[PDB]
Amino acid sequence: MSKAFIGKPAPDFATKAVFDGDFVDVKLSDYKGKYVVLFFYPLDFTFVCPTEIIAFSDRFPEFKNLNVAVLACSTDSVFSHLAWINTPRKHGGLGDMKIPVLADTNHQIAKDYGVLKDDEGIAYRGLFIIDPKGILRQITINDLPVGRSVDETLRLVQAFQYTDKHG
Amino acid sequence: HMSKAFIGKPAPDFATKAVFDGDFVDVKLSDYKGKYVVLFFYPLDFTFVCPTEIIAFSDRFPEFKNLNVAVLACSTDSVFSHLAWINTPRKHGGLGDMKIPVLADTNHQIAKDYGVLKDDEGIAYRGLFIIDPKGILRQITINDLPVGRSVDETLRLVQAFQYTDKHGEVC
Amino acid sequence: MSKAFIGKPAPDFATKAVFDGDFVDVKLSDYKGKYVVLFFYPLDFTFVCPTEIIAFSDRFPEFKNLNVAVLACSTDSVFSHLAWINTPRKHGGLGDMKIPVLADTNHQIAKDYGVLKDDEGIAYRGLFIIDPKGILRQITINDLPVGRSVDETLRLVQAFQYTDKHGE
Amino acid sequence: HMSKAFIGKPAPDFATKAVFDGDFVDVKLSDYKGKYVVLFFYPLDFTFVCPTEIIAFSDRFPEFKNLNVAVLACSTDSVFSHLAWINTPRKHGGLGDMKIPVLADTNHQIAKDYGVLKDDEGIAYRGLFIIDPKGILRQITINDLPVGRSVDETLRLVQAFQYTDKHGEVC
Amino acid sequence: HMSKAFIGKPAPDFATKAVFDGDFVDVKLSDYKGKYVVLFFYPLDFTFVCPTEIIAFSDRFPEFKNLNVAVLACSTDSVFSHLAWINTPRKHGGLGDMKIPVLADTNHQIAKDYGVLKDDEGIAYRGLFIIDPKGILRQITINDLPVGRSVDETLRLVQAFQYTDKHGEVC
Amino acid sequence: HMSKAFIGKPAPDFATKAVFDGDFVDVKLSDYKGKYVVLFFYPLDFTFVCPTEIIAFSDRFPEFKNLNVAVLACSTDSVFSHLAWINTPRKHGGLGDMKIPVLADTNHQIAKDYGVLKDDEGIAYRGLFIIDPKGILRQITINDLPVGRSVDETLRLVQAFQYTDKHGEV
Amino acid sequence: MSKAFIGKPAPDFATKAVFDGDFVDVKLSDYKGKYVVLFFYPLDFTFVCPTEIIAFSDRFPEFKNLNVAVLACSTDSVFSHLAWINTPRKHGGLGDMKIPVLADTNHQIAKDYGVLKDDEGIAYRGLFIIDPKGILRQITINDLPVGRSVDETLRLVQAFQYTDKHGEV
Amino acid sequence: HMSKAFIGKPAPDFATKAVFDGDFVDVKLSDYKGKYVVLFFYPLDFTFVCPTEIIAFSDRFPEFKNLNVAVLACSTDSVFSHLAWINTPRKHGGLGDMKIPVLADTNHQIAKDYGVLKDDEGIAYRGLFIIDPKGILRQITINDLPVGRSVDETLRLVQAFQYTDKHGEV
Amino acid sequence: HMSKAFIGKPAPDFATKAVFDGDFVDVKLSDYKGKYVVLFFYPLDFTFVCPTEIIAFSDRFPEFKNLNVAVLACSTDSVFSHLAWINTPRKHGGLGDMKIPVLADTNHQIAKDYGVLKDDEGIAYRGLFIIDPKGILRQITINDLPVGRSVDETLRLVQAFQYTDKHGEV
Amino acid sequence: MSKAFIGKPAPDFATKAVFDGDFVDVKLSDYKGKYVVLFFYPLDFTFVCPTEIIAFSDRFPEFKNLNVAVLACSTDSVFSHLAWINTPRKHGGLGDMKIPVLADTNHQIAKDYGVLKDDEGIAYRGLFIIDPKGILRQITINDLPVGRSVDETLRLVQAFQYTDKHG
Repeated sequence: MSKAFIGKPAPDFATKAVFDGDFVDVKLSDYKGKYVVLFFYPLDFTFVCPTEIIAFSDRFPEFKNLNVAVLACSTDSVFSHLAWINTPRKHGGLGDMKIPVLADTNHQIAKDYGVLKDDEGIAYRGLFIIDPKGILRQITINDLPVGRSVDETLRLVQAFQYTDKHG
Repeated sequence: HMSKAFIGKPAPDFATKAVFDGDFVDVKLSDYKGKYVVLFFYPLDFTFVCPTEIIAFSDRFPEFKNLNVAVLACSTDSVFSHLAWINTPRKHGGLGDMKIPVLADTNHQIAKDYGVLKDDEGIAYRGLFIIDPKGILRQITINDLPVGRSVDETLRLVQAFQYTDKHGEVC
Repeated sequence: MSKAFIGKPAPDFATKAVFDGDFVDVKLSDYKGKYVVLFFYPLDFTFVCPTEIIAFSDRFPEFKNLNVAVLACSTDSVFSHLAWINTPRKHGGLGDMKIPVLADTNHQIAKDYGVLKDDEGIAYRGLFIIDPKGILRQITINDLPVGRSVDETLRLVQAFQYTDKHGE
Repeated sequence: HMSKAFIGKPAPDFATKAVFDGDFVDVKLSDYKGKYVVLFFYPLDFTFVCPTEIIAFSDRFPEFKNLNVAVLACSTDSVFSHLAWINTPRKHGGLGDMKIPVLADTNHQIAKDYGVLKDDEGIAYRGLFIIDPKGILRQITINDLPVGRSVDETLRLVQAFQYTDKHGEVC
Repeated sequence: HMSKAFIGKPAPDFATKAVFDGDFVDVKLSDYKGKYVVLFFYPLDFTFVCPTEIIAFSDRFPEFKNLNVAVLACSTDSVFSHLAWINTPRKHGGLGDMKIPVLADTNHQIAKDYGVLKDDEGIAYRGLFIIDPKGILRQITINDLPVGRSVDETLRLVQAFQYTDKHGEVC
Repeated sequence: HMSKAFIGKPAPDFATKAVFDGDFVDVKLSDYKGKYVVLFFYPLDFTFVCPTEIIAFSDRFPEFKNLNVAVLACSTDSVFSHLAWINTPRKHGGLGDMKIPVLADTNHQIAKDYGVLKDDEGIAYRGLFIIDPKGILRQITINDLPVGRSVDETLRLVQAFQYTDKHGEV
Repeated sequence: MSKAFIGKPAPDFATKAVFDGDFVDVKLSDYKGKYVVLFFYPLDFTFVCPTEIIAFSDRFPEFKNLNVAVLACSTDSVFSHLAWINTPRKHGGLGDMKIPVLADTNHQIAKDYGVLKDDEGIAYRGLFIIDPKGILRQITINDLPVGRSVDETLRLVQAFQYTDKHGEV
Repeated sequence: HMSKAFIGKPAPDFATKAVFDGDFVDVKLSDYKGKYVVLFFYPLDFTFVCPTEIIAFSDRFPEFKNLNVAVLACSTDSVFSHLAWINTPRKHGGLGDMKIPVLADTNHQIAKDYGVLKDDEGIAYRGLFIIDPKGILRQITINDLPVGRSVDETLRLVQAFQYTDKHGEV
Repeated sequence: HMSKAFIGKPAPDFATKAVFDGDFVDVKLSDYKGKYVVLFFYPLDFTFVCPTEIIAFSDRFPEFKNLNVAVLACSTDSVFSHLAWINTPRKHGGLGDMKIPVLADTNHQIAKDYGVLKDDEGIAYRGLFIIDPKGILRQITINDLPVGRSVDETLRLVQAFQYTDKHGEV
Repeated sequence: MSKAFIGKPAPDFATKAVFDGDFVDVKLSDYKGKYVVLFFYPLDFTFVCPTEIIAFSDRFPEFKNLNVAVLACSTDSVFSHLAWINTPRKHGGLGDMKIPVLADTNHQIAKDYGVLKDDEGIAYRGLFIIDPKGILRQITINDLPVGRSVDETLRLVQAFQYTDKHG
């Protein structure tokens, strides 16, 4: 099922996303020549404040500084994404997002990356690091209750960029 | 993979979470034994197109309740997505108060079992299904996305089924 | 197994039919460029007066007005259809029919549209709306005891014709 | 799919609805144990050519009754179709009064079990079968559509079987 | 092994040795292209049962020839057996002079293809088949062993197929 | 479909009708328990070639009887065909008076079980089989159609088997 | 798995054999144009006198006169064949053999002719007659205790050669 | 062939030999019921690259012990290879004293079951897995060979899992 | 078909006839429960090359007997072949008097089970196998046909296994 | 699963090895025209002194005198090979090895030669003799507790060389 393997071309994806309040098309091949952090989350509009997701948006300047693209993804629709983005952060919404938020209503991307929780049709808290040649370098999958660190993600990305150059 | 919805056969069993009265509840088909059930699907929460079609079944639910009929809405959106759209006032394009349960089918299992899943998109077609007190499927309606359903026609069908249940065919 | 899927080309059919008191050949490809309503009924010569079938015939000018063809179908033969057509409505017959009545004695059409009641060799009360390009746009299937509405059928066909041009 | 009719083997069991004396009745093969049965098939009700062949078996049924032989007609048409054709006067190409049961095989099951179904049309070939008191198939006759059967020949075959049943072969 | 004989389908092809006019000949179904063919089976040479049934088809062959119809007898006995039986005087239970070919089906292939082989004995049932000028099977008759066939019925069937080939069905 | 005849294994069981002394009789393999059996097959009744080979086994049956040996002839022809050939005088190519049972195998079951059936013709090859008092198959002989069998050789074989049963080898 | 059928091509065979004291290659195709008698025996060096095998060698001139080849065969090796041939008949050996003695150490030939006694890896006393066209004409298989006759073998071959020319009597 | 490690499902069970406190022991996963387990993989003993990553998890084991968490290292090298590396001083590129069990997966079974085996080389990728007190897999981490793991991050994860086990989300 | 000889696994069970001390005897593996067994194969009786290799195992059998070790020779030749070769003087290439059983593997079952059958020829390669008191296969030796085995090496091996059975390694 | 059969081309192998303190590539085809002895051992760094392995290195001149290549192999890595080689023999190491020591971390070679002990991923003490044409001539497999003899190996190789020339 899962097509995500270390040292192998990262599973190709093409889907609709919300970026800068607009519906856009996002392909993996668009980021050829750059590092890519693809991260998944379970559900739009959860009761628990989406601080971990917001953290990746607020701190995106640090990733752009490193020439690194960051993509969020869930099994919710683009319409659901836009509504949550249009919900103020003080009301539990996402607010302004500086990164594209991908819709995976297909489940195809979650399936290809092996992060789909089958019985619920939601993605586990997975994070993947793809290099400029489209090769999968890192796999991170968390159970639903536990989020991810921007610091750890930056550590990983920089170490991979370093070792690409110096070994 | 395969549709399990056949006229004269037990309706595909379903068990999922739903929003009713602003709360998350568990809904099973077996909950409605002894009662007629109208199960209808819609594609997507938060669409820019007027949700008047879905709203009509909520607003006119007293007419269904008077016939002792349960009405269930269902999409592949989550229960959290449903609640947020329900909490959006109708002037803002939201659903407002819903007098019927809105089922979450993030699983896709219900849409698959009723044969209404549009595979390439993970959304349900505009399907509507009538299930009798014994859990037997009596009516299948599936519309392509652009065209909505009529409450009047749905009411005509369910009343015709209740009648013919007791007296055979009308002439 | 059923071949009828929304958004997919409608299951092709070719059979004999009674139209205007004669036996004719009817093919789906004959209706290319037009909306088509195909509806099924269980049996010729039932004791229950065939008012729902008659309604589609009587109100056919409304469908012709919208450039829509209406086809009736059962698993009875054309000979059975013709005899029922030659039976006056006074005596429970169909009378004059303004729409073709298709014969599906081999059951292939009912099977392809998923409306065959296997144990009886009769079709459930199915109705299908096919667009000018031959694409299936609507599925309706009723259990035997419940008929269909011409008004609802007109609502659906006009809504599809409209959304084909304008969107919503 | 497969014919079940074999000489010297139990005749394919059948159970279906029929028209007899203007009424809908149930007919089972087991009803005729201890008695010879002639079961014959015809293609279509309301045929354009006069149904003289079928009528002959009805008109001459007293000759079968005197030999204690039951005679059954069968087609893939419905029981409602049969009744209407029976109610059509013989002057107008109808069957008129039938002294024998006319079986409905809308299933195609009986025609299939007897291997007389013309698949591409869902109609039976002109088959005739003679079944003995023990339910054993003794004779198979199947004609292509255009050619009918003889009551005289059927009578010859049946009384020959009855005769050989207690006296052995004839010469 | 199963029957290949189906109404409206090409009659099972056959090629075997036969006795005709006191000599061994080769017979193929294709030899009779353009003509109606009656192929009939009988169980056994040299039986103590009066072979009048087989002889009737030979004695009355001129009536078939008049109609341009070929008649073929066949059993699972050899050509050598056939010839010896033919050379036995009728008054000693022989066939005597035959006016029709008597086919040998020792390897049972023909009886199997026509579905008339009584498996436990390696003999044919009293089957008779009518094949049209195009090689299409039009009629199937299979009798249990104790009851013989009628030349008159066979002539009726053949003339009816010939008649209906030209005109269709008539009153 | 498949031959059941194997040396050292129970000879394929058979039960069929036969002509013996002008009458129809039932013949079973089990009828010959405690006795040697020579079962031999031939292709066809009423051939143009004189059946001297088959007649030899009948004419010299006393030699087999003296050794307590049963001899059985068999073909795919019916019991009615056998009788008619038996009633045909030897002067006219018939079998004449037969002193051994002539088995009918219209079934083909016996010829198939002994692996002597010529499939394309539904006749047996000239097979001969020796079966001991315990029903165990001791000897297999199958000839192509043109060549017959020897009574002397058959007697040599059955006597050698009867001797070996008591004494062992040479 | 027996490939031996009357009226069908005789199972092809190719193996090592002892002929005139030396190891040779024998093939069925060598015999195209001639009748061939192939016969099997169980074992070299048995306590039972090998008169049955010896008889086919001693009387080989009668076969050669009729232009008929004779082959003996067992599952023993060509080495034990030679050793048995080099043993005087005096001491229970074969002595000089005038016919090839094939070694079927494979069991392939015994398997193909349906004469292999599986549990023991030895051949039953089978004998087979093959015509000039390679067609199998005769099958003979004896249980171990009973031998075969040269006279009967000569009768069979001559009758096949005769019928080949003239048909039946 | 196939990975058996799935979030929310029981962690792939294992029994293998390990070096613990300079001695050979038998380690079973079922032994750790009631405790959180961090299982991490490394490619090879005796690499020229400093084993600072593996050393960190041993040096900082008191932090895991205080959280009642077991830490297990694993590679496809043998226990004899492990012990020789442990007996090699850190100043000579060895591991020195280890405070955590070092599992031997010469079998490759554990690396296969956790989907971390680099097939063509018979070495494990830098995988790390968190297994709860009930044996349920809660976290999957797999790094390409060139990049190491963080004890701080590992500590963050396990504490968050322990925390939400009692309280739910923030 | 398939070899069943695996180190550390129960040795393929065998049962056949053998020539031993002027008689044909039955030999089974189970007869040797409680002692070491050396089973060795050779290609052919009556080869032109002196069987010095096979004779050595017979001549030096007292050395095996003193260690409580049974020695068995085996080829695909029959007991009658074995006997005749034993009856052949060593001066004329025979085996002469044998002090060990020579097994006959005529149906090839043993050679197949030990994976030493040269299939195209129906002969065994020069295989030698050591089986312990419990029936466990401890050693596999297979030589191509031209090269023989050493009694000294076989003695070394069996004594080493006997020793380590009680002591472990040095 | 074993590909090792007498009289058939020896299973091909290509792997990394330690030779003269360095990492080298070893292919079977490198030894075309020479006899090859390939022998397997279970484990680097065992408590039992590796005398049998050392014997094949110490006595390699005798093999080279006969134009015979000798190769040792285990499922251990090239890194632990080197470390064991760099351990003096008085401390239980291999010391100076005059023969290449192959790494079979793959298990591929051990599987191909039918010497892998599956439950442990170690090779049995197998020894194999391959001729100048690449044909397998001899199979030796010992259970773990018992070692190989250099004298026997030399006897076998010389007997094979001898019969190659004289028959």
